[PDB]
Amino acid sequence: PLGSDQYIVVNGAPVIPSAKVPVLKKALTSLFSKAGKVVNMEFPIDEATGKTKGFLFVECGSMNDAKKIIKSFHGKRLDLKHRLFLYTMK
Repeated sequence: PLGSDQYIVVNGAPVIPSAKVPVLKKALTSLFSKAGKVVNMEFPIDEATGKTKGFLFVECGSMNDAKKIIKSFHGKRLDLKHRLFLYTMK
């Protein structure tokens, strides 16, 4: 019912306003889905500025799904200014 080690932390992700999260979320999900199974993605928001904190959390539904995403996306360039870094959230 409940899984373990399926949560992963992502760093180096675009810091954008809240209204632009839906688009980015769908884009990142489509990307990560290529390598692993994605269940839910969260974009923590900074109350002070109304923008994302730059990092996010990804629930993959299973352990090996989270590890295949980390292995495939860690240290990769999302774009010019952004380079993603992933690791399992203990």
